[PDB]
Amino acid sequence: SIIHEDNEWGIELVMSKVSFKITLTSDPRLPYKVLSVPESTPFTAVLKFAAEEFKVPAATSAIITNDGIGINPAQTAGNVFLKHGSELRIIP
Repeated sequence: SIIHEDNEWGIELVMSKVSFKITLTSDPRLPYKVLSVPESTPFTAVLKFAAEEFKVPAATSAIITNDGIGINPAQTAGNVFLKHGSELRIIP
């Protein structure tokens, strides 16, 4: 959120990241993916990226906590990390 007046060259600030370990619990191997995500990333995009990694449809998948708590995807990844930590499940 620092305003750069004249950035003609297109320099970008790389944002702080949060990491999630996401397990596909419908597969008996319990495969997991660890995603490193810029903090402001909408959680909808994390769901999409995870679903693509597991080759399941994003439209019919949801991410929940390891305690079974639903996660409103209309939130930033940073806020999801602060509230729920890193250990998440992807499910139908």
